[PDB]
Amino acid sequence: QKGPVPFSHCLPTEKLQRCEKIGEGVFGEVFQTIADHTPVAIKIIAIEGPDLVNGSHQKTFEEILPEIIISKELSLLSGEVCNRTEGFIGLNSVHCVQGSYPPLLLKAWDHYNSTKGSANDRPDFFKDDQLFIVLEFEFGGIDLEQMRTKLSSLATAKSILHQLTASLAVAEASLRFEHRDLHWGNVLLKKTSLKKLHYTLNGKSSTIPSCGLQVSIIDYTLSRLERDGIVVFCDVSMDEDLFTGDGDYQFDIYRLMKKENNNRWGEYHPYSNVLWLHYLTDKMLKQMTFKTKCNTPAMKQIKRKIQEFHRTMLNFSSATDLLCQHSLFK
Ligand SMILES: COCCOc1ccc2cc1OCC(=O)N(C)CCCN(C)Cc1c[nH]c3ncnc(c13)N2
Repeated sequence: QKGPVPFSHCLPTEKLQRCEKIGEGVFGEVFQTIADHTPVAIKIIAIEGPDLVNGSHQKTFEEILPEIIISKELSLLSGEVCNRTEGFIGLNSVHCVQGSYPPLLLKAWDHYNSTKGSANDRPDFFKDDQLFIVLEFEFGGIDLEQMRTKLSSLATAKSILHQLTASLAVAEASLRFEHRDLHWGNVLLKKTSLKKLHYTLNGKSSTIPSCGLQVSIIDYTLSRLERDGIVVFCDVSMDEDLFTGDGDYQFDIYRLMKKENNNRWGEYHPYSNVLWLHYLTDKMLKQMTFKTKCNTPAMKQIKRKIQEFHRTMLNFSSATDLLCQHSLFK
């Protein structure tokens, strides 16, 4: 395009100085910083190099592009008309950067390592020819897993499920979207002053009581969508390890997706979104713990309705089917 830029292009000194690490994986470090008084999240991925990072080869640009494309398409839903949702993490910009890792980022990396501990290599070995993709996203808050003991009540749980269901439905309708890896580390929660959140599905607008939280979906490692019959997806048909996990219902969902799609990952099977929503519902009922339990009639009723959702939702064919037809959302 206009060639790689230096890190200073995306992260000028003041923005670098305000970086705090907030997350990691094999193929991405994520930092929070502040620009124009506003928090943002910065995801940085080393690309195109020959050598190992975090135990695996670096993605090429062509290998990571699908996930950037998916990010952008889902972000763009916030500005659409017939199918509109703000429930995917908003993408502000994408740059290809060249250079050694900024010493100021290493300081932030070290602080996270000392306090939370890292599975990753200390990123101090990259040379001045190293390419990276730097993605700036809106700040989404903290993941659901990390909020295990932090939510107010099962009313909050209902809002979260409703938000996720609406977002996935809008994406099914617009993009024939499947998330395919929507475990509780990929659902982000942040405070909102809005009492109700707004979405539009096939031209019909409606609202969701927020309970003070806004949900953002993240991580498109395994996601699938299409436009004009061009399908963007991660082909895991030859992956062995993804389907052999144990110890958590999460790992059954990979197997159940493979059963549903006959190991054909290019196809559209929006049932996979139902499977993830059931897994999240299961987490809400079994692993989340709330500050206020259902100590009244109205609250014991919400508990009952979420229990019924758990028992019935797998008989729906899509997030769209669930949103439009399930008694929980009436
Ligand atoms: C090619 O990229 C496609 C988009 O993928 C992502 C966008 C935004 C993300 C995470 C994304 O993928 C997963 C990933 O990179 N991790 C390091 C694991 C999760 C780290 N989170 C939870 C850190 C986090 C906390 N508050 C946030 N506010 C916004 N975005 C965040 C985070 N992460």
